[PDB]
Amino acid sequence: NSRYTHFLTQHYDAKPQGRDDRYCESIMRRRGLTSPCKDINTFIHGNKRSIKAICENKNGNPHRENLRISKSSFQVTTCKLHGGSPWPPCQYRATAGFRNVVVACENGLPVHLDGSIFRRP
Repeated sequence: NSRYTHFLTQHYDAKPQGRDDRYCESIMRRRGLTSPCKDINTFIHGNKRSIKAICENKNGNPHRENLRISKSSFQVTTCKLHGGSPWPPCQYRATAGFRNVVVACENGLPVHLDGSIFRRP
């Protein structure tokens, strides 16, 4: 459904190239997260099959109040907004990582990504 589809749009990029600052600034614009500029957004890479499986016990475990945490690790890239304005141009700093992720599932589909685990304040 629509929520799973939207999840894939702001949080999934199967095969990115260099996961650098330029990559971030480009995929953020591409996925329309630049008006206003999202403060931080993480993309998961890899195959969708593994992401959907986090909703089942095959690749996930219950987490906190109503989330699921993946068993396998995923390659990810977090784009963090740099600068004092929430309006384009949006400059982003990229951080490539590799760990498990936390999502919320709806009818067996990931519909939300808990991005808190990617922001080290």
